[PDB]
Amino acid sequence: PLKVEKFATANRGNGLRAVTPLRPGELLFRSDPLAYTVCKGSRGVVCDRCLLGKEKLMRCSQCRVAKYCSAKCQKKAWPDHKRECKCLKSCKPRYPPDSVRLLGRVVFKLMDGAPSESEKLYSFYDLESNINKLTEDKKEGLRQLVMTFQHFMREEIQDASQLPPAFDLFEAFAKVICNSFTICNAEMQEVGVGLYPSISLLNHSCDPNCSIVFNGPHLLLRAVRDIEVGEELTICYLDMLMTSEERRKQLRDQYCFECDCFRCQTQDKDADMLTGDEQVWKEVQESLKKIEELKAHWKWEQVLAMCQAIISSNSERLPDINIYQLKVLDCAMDACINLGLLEEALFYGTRTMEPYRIFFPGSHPVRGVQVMKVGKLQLHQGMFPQAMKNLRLAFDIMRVTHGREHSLIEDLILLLEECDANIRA
Ligand SMILES: C[S@@+](CC[C@H](N)C(=O)[O-])C[C@H]1O[C@@H](n2cnc3c(N)ncnc32)[C@H](O)[C@@H]1O
Ligand SMILES: O=C1Cc2cc(C(=O)NC3CCNCC3)ccc2N1
Ligand SMILES: O=C1Cc2cc(C(=O)NC3CCNCC3)ccc2N1
Ligand SMILES: [Zn+2]
Ligand SMILES: [Zn+2]
Ligand SMILES: [Zn+2]
Repeated sequence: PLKVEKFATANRGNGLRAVTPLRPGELLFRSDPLAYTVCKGSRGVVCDRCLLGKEKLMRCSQCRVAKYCSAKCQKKAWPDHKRECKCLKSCKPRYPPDSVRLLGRVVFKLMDGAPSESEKLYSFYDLESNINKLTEDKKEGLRQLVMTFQHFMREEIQDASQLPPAFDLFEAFAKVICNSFTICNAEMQEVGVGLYPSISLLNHSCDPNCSIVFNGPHLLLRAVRDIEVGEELTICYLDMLMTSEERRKQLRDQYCFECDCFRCQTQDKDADMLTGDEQVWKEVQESLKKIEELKAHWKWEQVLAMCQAIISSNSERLPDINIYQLKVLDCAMDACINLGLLEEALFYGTRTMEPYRIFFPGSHPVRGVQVMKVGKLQLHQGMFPQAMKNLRLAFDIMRVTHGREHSLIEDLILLLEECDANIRA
């Protein structure tokens, strides 16, 4: 017997609930993806299988688009790449939308693949599509995806025979919109997209009681506070650095619902998020469109230059609690880490600590990882009392959000032991 179950909610479809009390940090479920792919910005920078960045990737010789860190990865990937390769070679110097490559892999994984453990609680067939809530604009976008898919797969899929029993491509793309997980690497960089149908049972809250974390493509679902018997299990679908208006847009546009959580009812934190001079934060918000695109493509030198122009502007500056300023600091910190500018990374990272304490309350994996980054930076600069405080705090968080089953916890424990050797009596 599991400690959770599927149930029919009153007004939000199916959900997952606790069938026994759960404690912070408890592992509730784990899953490989039904299907996944590298995301657009990371294609060619990270390995298509393990989603790690390496100096050197080796191209699939047959398509020259899918890239691997190693023979191990090419071989472990081949069953699930074998049918899409031809399709990728034809389209370049051009490339299908991530959703299309993802659905291609679902369609092959269904037909060709043994049944998937990712579907133990809920299957692809069961996923919500929200078809009766889609607007005309969204339906038009789905129709285009269907046409794109039919072109991409004409190579490997011409008729009903190669698509699953009673398969409707329009409905399948509708499912992909509201059930696609962004896969993040250990450093919380977005690197892939996948389907995890059992995890798609979880409804959303802006103040959730569970969290997911990724270790490569593998997903761990954990409780992040005490949960009572019968309580519905929730995760936050969204970035924490968002006002309630911003959250409302994304939840409507992507998920077709109106959030009734208490944070949305109270507009919790909205005004604190937008402190400082409007002329400046409006312009920073605009600049972040470019900065975030550059970051998604791992263009660190360009990210850093744009961020430095803001952080160290000759013109007016923002408080670090302003969410747009905060996002700029965090992009700059990650750019510096990746460029080996570790002193500079620490200045920006340390500035994010208190805002992150405020905006990622309780135990949130993104805060755990940020605090760990800052402690690591301090450790390697010989700032041992500071590092030890931060590494301990990171562990406080990550023992709950990541747990022993996540490899990053082993890395963190090594840092703690290293630092302790310098501060111990
Ligand atoms: C990933 S699925 C979650 C499981 C879903 N309820 C089902 O029956 O398959 C996402 C969809 O669940 C619904 N949903 C999730 N969180 C919600 C919430 N807090 N309030 C209302 N509907 C919600 C929406 O239909 C949304 O598009
Ligand atoms: O069924 C689904 C699909 C889905 C996707 C996400 C999701 O990918 N959220 C992202 C993660 C990276 N930062 C921005 C927000 C979170 C929860 C969820 N449940
Ligand atoms: O095996 C099982 C299945 C199961 C279901 C539930 C259950 O449905 N609990 C309710 C939900 C609403 N509030 C009060 C509690 C509670 C306990 C339990 N043990
Ligand atoms: Zn690899
Ligand atoms: Zn190939
Ligand atoms: Zn909400």
